[PDB]
Amino acid sequence: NLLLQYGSFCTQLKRALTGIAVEQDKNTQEVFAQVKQIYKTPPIKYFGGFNFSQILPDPSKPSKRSFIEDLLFNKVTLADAGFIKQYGDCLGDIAARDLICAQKFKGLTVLPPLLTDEMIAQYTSALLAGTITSGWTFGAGAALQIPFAMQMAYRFNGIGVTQNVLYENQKLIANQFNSAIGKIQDSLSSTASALGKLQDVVNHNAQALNTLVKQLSSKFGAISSVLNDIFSRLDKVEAEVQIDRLITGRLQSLQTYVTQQLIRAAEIRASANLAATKMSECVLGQSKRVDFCGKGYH
Amino acid sequence: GTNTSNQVAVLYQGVNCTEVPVAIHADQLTPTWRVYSTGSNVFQTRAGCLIGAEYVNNSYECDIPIGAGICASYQTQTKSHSQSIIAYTMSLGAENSVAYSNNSIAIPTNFTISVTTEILPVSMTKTSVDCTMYICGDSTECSNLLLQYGSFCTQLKRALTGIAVEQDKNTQEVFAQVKQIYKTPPIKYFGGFNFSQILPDPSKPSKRSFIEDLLFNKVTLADAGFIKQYGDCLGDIAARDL
Amino acid sequence: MQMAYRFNGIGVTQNVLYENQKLIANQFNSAIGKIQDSLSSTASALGKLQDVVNHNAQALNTLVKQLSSKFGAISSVLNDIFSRLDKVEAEVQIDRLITGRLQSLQTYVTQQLIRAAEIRASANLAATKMSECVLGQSKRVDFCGKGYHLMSFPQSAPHGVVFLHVTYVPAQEKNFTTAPAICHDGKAHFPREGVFVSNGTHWFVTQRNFYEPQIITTDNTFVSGNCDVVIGIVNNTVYDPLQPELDS
Amino acid sequence: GTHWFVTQRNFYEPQIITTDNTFVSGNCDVVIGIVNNTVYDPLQPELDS
Ligand SMILES: *[C@@H]1O[C@H](CO)[C@@H](O[C@@H]2O[C@H](CO)[C@@H](O[C@@H]3O[C@H](CO[C@H]4O[C@H](CO)[C@@H](O)[C@H](O)[C@@H]4O)[C@@H](O)[C@H](O[C@H]4O[C@H](CO)[C@@H](O)[C@H](O)[C@@H]4O)[C@@H]3O)[C@H](O)[C@H]2NC(C)=O)[C@H](O)[C@H]1NC(C)=O
Ligand SMILES: *[C@@H]1O[C@H](CO)[C@@H](O[C@@H]2O[C@H](CO)[C@@H](O[C@@H]3O[C@H](CO)[C@@H](O)[C@H](O[C@H]4O[C@H](CO)[C@@H](O)[C@H](O)[C@@H]4O)[C@@H]3O)[C@H](O)[C@H]2NC(C)=O)[C@H](O)[C@H]1NC(C)=O
Ligand SMILES: *[C@@H]1O[C@H](CO)[C@@H](O[C@@H]2O[C@H](CO)[C@@H](O[C@@H]3O[C@H](CO)[C@@H](O)[C@H](O)[C@@H]3O)[C@H](O)[C@H]2NC(C)=O)[C@H](O)[C@H]1NC(C)=O
Ligand SMILES: *[C@@H]1O[C@H](CO)[C@@H](O[C@@H]2O[C@H](CO)[C@@H](O)[C@H](O)[C@H]2NC(C)=O)[C@H](O)[C@H]1NC(C)=O
Ligand SMILES: *[C@@H]1O[C@H](CO)[C@@H](O)[C@H](O)[C@H]1NC(C)=O
Ligand SMILES: *[C@@H]1O[C@H](CO)[C@@H](O)[C@H](O)[C@H]1NC(C)=O
Ligand SMILES: *[C@@H]1O[C@H](CO)[C@@H](O)[C@H](O)[C@H]1NC(C)=O
Ligand SMILES: *[C@@H]1O[C@H](CO)[C@@H](O)[C@H](O)[C@H]1NC(C)=O
Ligand SMILES: *[C@@H]1O[C@H](CO)[C@@H](O)[C@H](O)[C@H]1NC(C)=O
Ligand SMILES: *[C@@H]1O[C@H](CO)[C@@H](O)[C@H](O)[C@H]1NC(C)=O
Ligand SMILES: *[C@@H]1O[C@H](CO)[C@@H](O)[C@H](O)[C@H]1NC(C)=O
Ligand SMILES: *[C@@H]1O[C@H](CO)[C@@H](O)[C@H](O)[C@H]1NC(C)=O
Repeated sequence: NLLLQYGSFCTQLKRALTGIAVEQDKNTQEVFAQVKQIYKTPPIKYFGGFNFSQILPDPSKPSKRSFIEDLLFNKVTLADAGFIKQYGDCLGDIAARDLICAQKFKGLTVLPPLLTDEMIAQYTSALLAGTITSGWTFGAGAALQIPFAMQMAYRFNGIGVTQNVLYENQKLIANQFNSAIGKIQDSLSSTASALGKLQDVVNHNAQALNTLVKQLSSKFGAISSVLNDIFSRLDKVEAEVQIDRLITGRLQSLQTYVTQQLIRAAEIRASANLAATKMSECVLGQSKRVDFCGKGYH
Repeated sequence: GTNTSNQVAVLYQGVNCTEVPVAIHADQLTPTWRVYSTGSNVFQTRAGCLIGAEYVNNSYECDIPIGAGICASYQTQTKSHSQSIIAYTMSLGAENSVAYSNNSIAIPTNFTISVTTEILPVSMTKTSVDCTMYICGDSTECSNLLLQYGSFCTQLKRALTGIAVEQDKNTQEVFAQVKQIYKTPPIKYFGGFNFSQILPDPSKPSKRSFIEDLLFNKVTLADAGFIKQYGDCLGDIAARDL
Repeated sequence: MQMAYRFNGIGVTQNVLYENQKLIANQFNSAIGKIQDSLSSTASALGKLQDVVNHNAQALNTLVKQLSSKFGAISSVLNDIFSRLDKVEAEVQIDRLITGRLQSLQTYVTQQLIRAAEIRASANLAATKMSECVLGQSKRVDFCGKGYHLMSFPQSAPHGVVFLHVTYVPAQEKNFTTAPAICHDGKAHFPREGVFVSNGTHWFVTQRNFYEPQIITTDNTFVSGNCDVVIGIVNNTVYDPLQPELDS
Repeated sequence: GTHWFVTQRNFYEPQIITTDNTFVSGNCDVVIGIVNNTVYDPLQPELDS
């Protein structure tokens, strides 16, 4: 009843966070959902001597992710952070704080994403199958099948090297590609700090919520941070002026959290637009821009 | 939409569907609330319990995004006729398989010309705030107290002025890329191509094209009162404009 | 001639335009008519600009409603605090109102700054699309429409710009048997600006984006050595155009 | 150091300098740093056969 005198602050904070939550799904739809049809790889995996077994999906896993995608998911130590269940377990006999149930008890929930990781893996599988079996032709319209050796001849003719270099050195190029994929596997199985960019995205969103939870113990100049103690120990003449400080401080902390989330959402949206550009121009085609996709001639 | 129907599904986030009448204290609630926890048409999504939507094994495009791959839609042809809210797992797209072979290629024998539309915002509305009139509103003692609070109003007006200059800079950067105003020859024949729908029309008072007229009619831009509004605001009218 | 240049930009020979000019003009006019029908029938496609209106009308209305809040004071009407209370108590009650209204106005300014940054990013993208696709022909994939880009036309719009991207999309596919090279007289022959294709028995060389079969000669093929190194090489005859001149 | 060839830029592959891979533009006076070498003609021994 005291909070109703303030009014439309809570509604616009809810609208801002709802806009951010819709924008995350929009970013994930923009980056991955670029292909119209879910292509699948042929059952025979002889692509001109090139070995794609470590990036193509693995049917042995329950979730159809590749080997390198499994390493990438294992290196990021993402916590629970909601996204599944997280109620009833808090009512259950864990008998611990758990750092997530306290936010759920305090009105701070975490919504799950619209696209699950199986569906993102199916998008990446479709993009990989289209790139392998059709080159850039599936980005401009219907997919046109082409052998991978002549696709590599197209890729060499793009960068200014005649295609006779490829057909005289095809086995050596295939061996170098397989060695580079093996070096990627050796790089991802030892250094867990390579994926620090995504770990910062996890850590900032955990840390801001922990700060917002821990800010409720502050008094903001009042006699107590406990809400019921001011009501019980004082009458209505000065309890309202003591709890107005608490309401002002908590509302200002909520506004600070929403402002920082808006700035971080703008930064994440810029990075997602860059990722969508790199998917459109380098996966679905060949890029002539210098240092846009890897050092050297792309 | 309430223009269509009043039927509503309810999502309890994170809650087990058996714990739904425990999570909300539905004994104390009205019987109109009790039909949205009764156990009749209840599904458990990864986000929690969804009550009032019928799960369908088909897959469609996402109409109303619930979450975790689950979407919902108001379907007309559900059951015998009986329009109702259905829930499903959203469909990624049509399934395809490229016929790869080591000596087979596919070459097009024809083409088509596609003209598509891309829409981009450029500038927004330039606003200005009188801080003394907003805070006090014709109160002299309030202004005398507000003078003690420092230079907040000056930096707020500075920020709004910077935004208002930036909008004009955005419009100048986007549209004024050419130094000379070229015009077409009076004979509008270009290789058999037709540009009569994008070239300017001198019949209109504002020399815009047909498609530009459609784009200006489609967006319901408010007049925003930057053209001589106060003569209207003086006159007492029954419909107070915003 | 301009559209022939735009076809040579995307890797199609220019005569493909000159033998099919009327069909391309008819397809362009039909697509322009379909754009007019799509804009006259559906209004939600302009929604990206409509929110630009709405966010500048929803916020200000919100800024009106914050004058109804008391912020812990006895009244939201400012003159009643002066006319009902003594001066010290009036200043105590009006400090809360001044602080609350100042905080609400600062919140509005911060939201306007963030929205202005987003609009500036969109305007920079629109200026890039005006520079690269209207004033030239872009080779970037999916930057200006799906397919191989030919032209773009700008149109103004309320608080924004609308690009009509004219692009080329291949339509009617056909299977062919192919080979990387043809080893004739012990010499491997590679195509210059085409691919080797076959229809059962005869081998031709085509451009990649359009089916135009041609007789494989020495003008459109080059020799890089013996056929042992190449994998998938086949045997055929490469015609010499200078050979009938050797008979005379 | 002995003979002159023409290659592609991004990979070493020497070829005999003929009229098929070179083009003619003007005289020898204006270009700075020009050298002397014999440009082979393939059609001349074929016509004399
Ligand atoms: C590459 O692709 C382009 C387009 O993608 C093709 O160009 C079209 O080709 C078709 C068929 O060759 C043409 O269609 C023909 O159009 C004639 C005139 O159509 C006008 O008039 C009729 C009424 O009479 C209208 O309904 C119509 O909308 C047009 O306004 C028709 O008279 C033809 O009909 C005859 O054939 C059909 C079967 O196709 C029979 O059913 C009929 O009874 C009749 O005998 C026919 O429909 C079309 O005009 C071409 N242009 C365009 C812009 O679409 C290229 O042919 C293609 N190239 C290759 C090599 O495949
Ligand atoms: C390039 O495209 C333009 C636009 O399609 C085309 O110009 C002509 O545009 C007008 C409208 O801008 C089209 O409409 C007709 O205009 C004539 C003018 O004499 C009228 O007589 C027509 O009226 C008939 O149809 C009405 C439909 O409601 C009836 O109510 C009426 O009684 C008449 O029956 C009609 O309004 C006109 O069709 C086009 N012209 C053509 C040939 O399509 C221009 O010609 C195109 N240029 C090229 C090179 O393709
Ligand atoms: C070019 O050649 C390829 C391979 O020869 C053709 O692809 C194959 O086309 C056939 C006939 O359409 C497909 O068979 C059908 O498949 C569908 C979907 O599974 C099935 O429902 C039908 O009952 C029928 O069996 C076949 O799947 C397809 N792919 C393969 C790998 O064989 C292609 O159509 C040819 N294209 C042209 C333009 O000639
Ligand atoms: C492609 O690479 C994978 C490994 O990246 C190869 O799989 C290995 O095959 C050897 C065969 O002697 C086994 O000993 C390994 O245990 C396999 N490793 C894994 C991870 O499965 C595969 O053989 C390669 N394919 C080709 C065609 O060379
Ligand atoms: C609650 O839901 C989870 C799935 O989200 C399920 O694993 C669990 O068994 C459910 N608990 C009960 C008591 O039904
Ligand atoms: C969907 O499929 C499952 C398993 O086949 C079945 O139990 C369920 O009744 C089906 N639901 C509908 C609406 O068909
Ligand atoms: C090409 O594919 C066919 C079909 O599987 C196979 O028999 C043949 O051995 C392949 N060619 C090479 C060089 O592997
Ligand atoms: C070009 O030729 C067409 C007829 O082919 C004629 O109508 C037109 O007036 C000529 N001039 C121009 C500038 O289009
Ligand atoms: C302001 O005065 C000008 C001068 O005649 C007039 O044209 C205009 O309509 C007036 N505006 C209003 C709102 O009365
Ligand atoms: C292949 O196409 C050429 C070009 O017209 C034709 O002369 C030849 O007969 C065709 N071969 C077969 C087997 O159809
Ligand atoms: C092509 O000709 C050579 C030389 O006669 C022969 O050795 C070879 O088997 C032939 N066939 C091929 C390369 O398919
Ligand atoms: C090339 O030959 C001409 C004519 O014999 C001579 O004048 C010139 O000096 C020569 N240049 C070089 C670099 O040998």
